[PDB]
Amino acid sequence: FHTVDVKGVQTRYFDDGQDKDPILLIHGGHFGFFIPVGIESWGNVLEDFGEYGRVLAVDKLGQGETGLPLNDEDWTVDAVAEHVANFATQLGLKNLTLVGHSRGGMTAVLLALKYPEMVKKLVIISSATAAPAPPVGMDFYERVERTAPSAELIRHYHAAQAVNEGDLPEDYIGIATKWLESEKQLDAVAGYARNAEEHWLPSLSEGRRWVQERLADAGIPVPTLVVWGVNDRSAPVSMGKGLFDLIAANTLDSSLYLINNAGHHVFSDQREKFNAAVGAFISL
Amino acid sequence: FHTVDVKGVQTRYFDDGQDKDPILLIHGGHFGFFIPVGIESWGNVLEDFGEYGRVLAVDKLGQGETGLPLNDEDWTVDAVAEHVANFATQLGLKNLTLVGHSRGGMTAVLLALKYPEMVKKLVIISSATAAPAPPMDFYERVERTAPGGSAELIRHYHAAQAVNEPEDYIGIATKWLESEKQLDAVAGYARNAEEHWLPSLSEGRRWVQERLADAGIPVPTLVVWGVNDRSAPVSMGKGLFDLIAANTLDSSLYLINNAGHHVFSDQREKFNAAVGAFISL
Repeated sequence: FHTVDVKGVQTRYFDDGQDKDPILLIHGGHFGFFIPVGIESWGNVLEDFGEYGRVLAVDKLGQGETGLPLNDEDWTVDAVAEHVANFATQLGLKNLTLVGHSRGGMTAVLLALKYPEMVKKLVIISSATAAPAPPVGMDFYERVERTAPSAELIRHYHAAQAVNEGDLPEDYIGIATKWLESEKQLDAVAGYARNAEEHWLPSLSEGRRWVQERLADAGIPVPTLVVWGVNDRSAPVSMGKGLFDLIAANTLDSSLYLINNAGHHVFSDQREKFNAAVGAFISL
Repeated sequence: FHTVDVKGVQTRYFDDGQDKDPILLIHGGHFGFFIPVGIESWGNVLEDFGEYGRVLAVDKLGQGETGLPLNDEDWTVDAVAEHVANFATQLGLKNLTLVGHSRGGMTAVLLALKYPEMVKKLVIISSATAAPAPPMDFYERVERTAPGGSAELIRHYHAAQAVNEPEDYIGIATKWLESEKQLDAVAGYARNAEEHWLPSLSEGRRWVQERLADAGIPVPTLVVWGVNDRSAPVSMGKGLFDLIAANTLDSSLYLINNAGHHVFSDQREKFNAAVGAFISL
């Protein structure tokens, strides 16, 4: 991988680096989250999407191997999105296809809404931040954290959310274990404990309100695909269908793809289907 | 463009014809429907799918230029599906990708459930027949609010259906609308609907649902729907996909926004991209 200084934040990323239009992958999780998330969490997609463009993937602010925010005020969704935007600008990325999984999706949306000039296409995978609440379901992550005996924790989480499950390669287990036991993770947990109530959570609620407000106005200004696994255990499909209902309201160029026998990690559960559909979408 | 006899029935079909695995397109509507439907209604699809395989298409029983059912007891859904099946047997199609639209979808589904050995995979487009029952009738309303005719009827119908914007189809449908076969078909429907065809719909639906709740569809399935379908609401599509997903692991749903009942016409590029992707798996 590579490292670049983004506004004083040391930032790790992956680059193809083919002579094609860029595809930017934005992973899930958040700074201080009990499961460490990074570029390697994309597993095979890093390689596979090489068929459809110049793949890049960045560790988000305070995750993977990129440094934590330099300000308490930067423990916000806007600061994460801004970090990704500044990152893309530093590399001179132009005809960008944004691909966002889970919270990354949120990040992705926020970019597509705020910087249309930079974005050509938007792909949203299992992002429930702006999604309408289910009728009744939603304590998945608390349960997963509770039922864990740490490599064991990572293995356990993966097994917990998988539907067409496979076992994680030992290399990824090693990398993520290193993340989980790193000083930066400890600092990230302390930082979340310090800045959650004052900065992160309110920015989350306001982010949801503003996104939904935009979807009910002019909608997303770029072509948008929503991908969801039918058997998602942490982000129920109902939320995906509701989200897409919110999106189709004023975004004419939008689509919804639901894959059966797939969990929160759709790309991991139904690799071939995912690659085919999303690749076809990116390719037009 | 081609003609062949099927069980004593003059049947017209289209062939690509390439050295590729077959793709059988099944159009919608039914015999005696006030709007005549045929192969031409597939428009660009007929050519566009030449990339994903050997495209074949066929006018269903008592539609297009194919003949009417031989007896009145053959005005059933099963008769239509069996007609297409015997057509396939006579042509000997193996590794077959079935693509059905509207009522055609229903046909395809039956073919997928009765003859899995023949079918490689299934695509269902805007077929509400096997869908869960929803909570004035659209087509009756369209016919009621139409002017004469008959070009104005076809244009009124397509206007009533279109959301986001084939010449061959318009011309030929105008010609069919004033043909004798269409008259005979309307009379035949008027005669055999209440006794045969509608019960055939009820039973067909019941058996298909019951089959989905058992072992599900035996082949990989894609459901395609237009969000702004006037004739068959998206809720029916999502319901049908629920029923399918219950026991069909390899199943998928694709919802295209800014698209109505004729999805392939309203959003050609997206449709071709997704369905083509599915077929190339």
